Amino acid sequence: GIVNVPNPNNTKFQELARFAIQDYNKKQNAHLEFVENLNVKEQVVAGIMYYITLAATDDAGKKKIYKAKIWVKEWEDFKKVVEFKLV
Repeated sequence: GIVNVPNPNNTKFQELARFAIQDYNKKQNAHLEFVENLNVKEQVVAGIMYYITLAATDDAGKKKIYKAKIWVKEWEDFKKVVEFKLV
C-alpha cells in the first residue's frame, strides 16, 4: 500500500530527493538540479519505500517532473535509489 505523506517538501524529503539526483548525476554523467518535491508517497517494505514526484532543471535550466523511488532503512542509515525517471 502506498499512502500520501502530508508534508512532502520538508527538510528530510528534499534531502532524500537531492541524494537521488546526486546518485543520478554521478551514474549518468548528467547535470539535473533539484528545485522542489511535488508529492511523496510511501509503502512499508523492509523499511520504507518512497515515491517522490519532483521538479528538476536540466541544464539549460529547463524544468522537468521526475519520480524517484528510494528505499530507506533509517536505523541502518541505508539509502538506495531503486528507480528514477520522467513521469
